Amino acid sequence: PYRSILDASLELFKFTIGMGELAFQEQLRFRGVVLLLLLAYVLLTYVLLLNMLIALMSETVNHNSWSIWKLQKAI
Amino acid sequence: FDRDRLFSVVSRGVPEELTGLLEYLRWNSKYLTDSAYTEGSTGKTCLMKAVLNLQDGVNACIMPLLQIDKDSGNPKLLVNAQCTDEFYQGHSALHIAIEKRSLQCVKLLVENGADVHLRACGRFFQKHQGTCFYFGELPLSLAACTKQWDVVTYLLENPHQPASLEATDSLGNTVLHALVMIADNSPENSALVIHMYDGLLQMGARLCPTVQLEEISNHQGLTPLKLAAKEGKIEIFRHILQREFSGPYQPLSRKFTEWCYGPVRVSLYDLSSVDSWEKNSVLEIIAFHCKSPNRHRMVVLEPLNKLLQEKWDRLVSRFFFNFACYLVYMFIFTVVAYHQPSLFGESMLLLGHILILLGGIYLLLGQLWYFWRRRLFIWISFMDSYFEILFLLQALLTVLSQVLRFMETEWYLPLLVLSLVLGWLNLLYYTRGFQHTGIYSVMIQKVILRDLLRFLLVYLVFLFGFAVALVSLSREARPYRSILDASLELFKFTIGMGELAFQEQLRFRGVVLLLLLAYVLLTYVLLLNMLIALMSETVNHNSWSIWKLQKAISVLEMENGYWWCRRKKHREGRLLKVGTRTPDERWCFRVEEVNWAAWEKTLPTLSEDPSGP
Amino acid sequence: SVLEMENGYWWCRRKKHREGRLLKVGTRTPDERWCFRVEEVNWAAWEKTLPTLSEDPSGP
Amino acid sequence: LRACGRFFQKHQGTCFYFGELPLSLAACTKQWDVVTYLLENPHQPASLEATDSLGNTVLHALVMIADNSPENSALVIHMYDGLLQMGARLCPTVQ
Ligand SMILES: CCCCCCCCCC(=O)OC[C@H](COP(=O)([O-])OCCN)OC(=O)CCCCCCCCC
Repeated sequence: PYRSILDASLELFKFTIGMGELAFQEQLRFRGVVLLLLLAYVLLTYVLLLNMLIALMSETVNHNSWSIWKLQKAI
Repeated sequence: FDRDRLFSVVSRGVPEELTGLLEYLRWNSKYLTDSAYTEGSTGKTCLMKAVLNLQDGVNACIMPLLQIDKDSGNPKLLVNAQCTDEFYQGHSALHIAIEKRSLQCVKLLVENGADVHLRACGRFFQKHQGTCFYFGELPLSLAACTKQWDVVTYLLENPHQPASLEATDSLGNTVLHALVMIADNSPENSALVIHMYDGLLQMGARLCPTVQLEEISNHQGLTPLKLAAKEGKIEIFRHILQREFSGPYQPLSRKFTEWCYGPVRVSLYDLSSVDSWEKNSVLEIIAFHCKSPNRHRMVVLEPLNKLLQEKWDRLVSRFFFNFACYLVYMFIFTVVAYHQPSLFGESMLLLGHILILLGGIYLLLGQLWYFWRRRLFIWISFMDSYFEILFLLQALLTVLSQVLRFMETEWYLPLLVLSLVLGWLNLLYYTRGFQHTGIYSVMIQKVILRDLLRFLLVYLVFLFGFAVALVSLSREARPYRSILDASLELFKFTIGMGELAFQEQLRFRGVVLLLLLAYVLLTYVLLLNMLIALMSETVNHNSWSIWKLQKAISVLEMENGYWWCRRKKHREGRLLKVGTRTPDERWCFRVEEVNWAAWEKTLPTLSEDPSGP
Repeated sequence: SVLEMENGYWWCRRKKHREGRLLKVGTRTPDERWCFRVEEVNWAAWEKTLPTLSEDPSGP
Repeated sequence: LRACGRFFQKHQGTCFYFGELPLSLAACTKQWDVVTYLLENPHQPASLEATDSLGNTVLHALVMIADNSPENSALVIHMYDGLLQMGARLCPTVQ
């Protein structure tokens, strides 16, 4: 399962790309705690992605960019 | 000559039919204040009934009735009578005269020795839920809460019964406390309260100059500025903190102006019972003792914004020092948890465990001291005192796991892992030390949280129902064997690993496929509804002031130091003389402004020459 | 939702209660009407021009 | 008379830079009578061009303190025009 920090970080990062493995591993002495901890990570990760989406929508809807492009043209 | 005859004559205002009252009252050896003449069980007398209805603001039956009462030889004066019942107690005839907007009637009753200081401490006059109108239960305060200037002017300058502008009620409130206590954020009420607060202050300047009306406290120990801060009344809060008067009414001002040079002006705001040197300052009351949604609104107003900015600029070095200490403690706690044995290196691991125990005990003691000092702050505001709760929780877990390490049991490692996880989630507190991450941290618990809880409730209901459905339907043979396994398989659709296959092993397989498709559709409905509702809540947007409130709470805790050492507390501002009231020296805060439109040199200045900070 | 609940269940019909109080509003000989008590606070209406049914405040 | 003190130099903190000249001080105060009297008095006439320690003239000083606010911008624009039209008929040799 998880043997190193790099491997566990790679397995945990795959939840954002849609390949997060979530299984009830019947090989560890503490398995329900690992399952609950994975669920908590999934919840907090969805909090982070949702917060980023909401904050960036809020920044955009309260909108300039045409003149910034013209400044890039002048440079 | 029964009571109903009196209460019918005085309801008409005719004075001629009062004949026969003096003779019968002298013959029967009775009194006009007796319970026989009282209107029912409520306690109402004849004069209050005569006052209650008026013909063009005047009654021709009041003065003859008072003459009859004077001629009757009453041991107790009828104009000072009170109702004395459960709901409507202490309500005198002068209050009703003030109510009906008849200055002439108020004059008519006060000419004959009406007691001005009569407290009306009934249930209707006390502030409570239901039906009430609290106004300070005094005729002076009643006129102050009615928006009447003639009546209060006559009451404060009459030769018969002068009204003391300071007068405590049963709750301890004065006229200023009562005028602060009933206030809205609405433009109609706020202008009323502000203008007549100013009027009463300027009246008390020349009526009772020996006493300080602002520096008085009620039974709760709050000045009207502190009462406005605690009750959340912000419209009078700004005006009290920012009031400037030019002329003879100079000492009752708080926004003095030191000097002007063209467009730049240096002005001194007042910090009297405002800065954190006082035990019950306005900043502490706003941050900790106020239960109102307008808390963050009361922080970003001058001079509190610049004062708290100065305090943060002075304490940011200790803020980042605490951040560095917590980061080092979590690095040591992570290294030890990474190198746990199977359940020189051993001595180093024992030293690491000792350091973990010491840090956990330190954090637990600090959090317990904070909870002892701020026990009401949790009930007042959960969304401002939750990290501390988390800073408590893992801390005791940090202790508890070590206890389970001492007993050499199985569950010491899961508790250590949860301590590590909760400690790394507790690192987001110090993100309030920067402005961008500080604004970011507001959204993570305020708006998204309620939507996430309701979404989790609906999703858990749907997930449990569908899990039981696929468990019960898949038992018959021609996958899902338990509720936990089926819930785990069904939850994977939200993370992109939902297995959707036509299982050719069950007797009912098309029903299972259709049921899975229905679950997918309803799950997408739930996620889409959450997204739409949270976008709708966000687009109709505050958060900058909420971050500033978190800054003010952060600095006020840091000025108290740690639990083991109490730091010295420094006064903000300078002690400068603002006038000859014999000198009037005040502690003040220097605020610099630039105004390119104010080009009139009319107002005087304290200092004739510019000077630096 | 509430209007369906005032009809009770299909097996038992619940008693239905009148809302408000029966009070006299004028001599039209009396004009007694069933009415609902509504409390309001207005800090701008300071003119005592309109007459009132009751001269003294009372509770609900 | 140049007033080259720390208060009159442009820096962070407390200051009011205006070109450290009485002509430029009247130009940064929104006063037309005082500048009109200073530029056309027979005793001590005021040269509209006059370098300060930073090299700024009255026009440079009037540009240097300016906001994007409507109150300051109208002031600066109108009296920039006024000083230019005054220098047209007062010192027409120089630009
Ligand atoms: C041997 C006895 C020594 C006692 C004194 C130790 C020095 C004081 C440590 C300290 O500054 O604690 C503050 C820090 C942050 O807590 P908080 O007030 O921000 O709480 C905010 C909650 N909202 O809290 C921590 O970081 C706890 C860490 C404990 C170990 C410190 C190691 C220092 C390494 C240099």
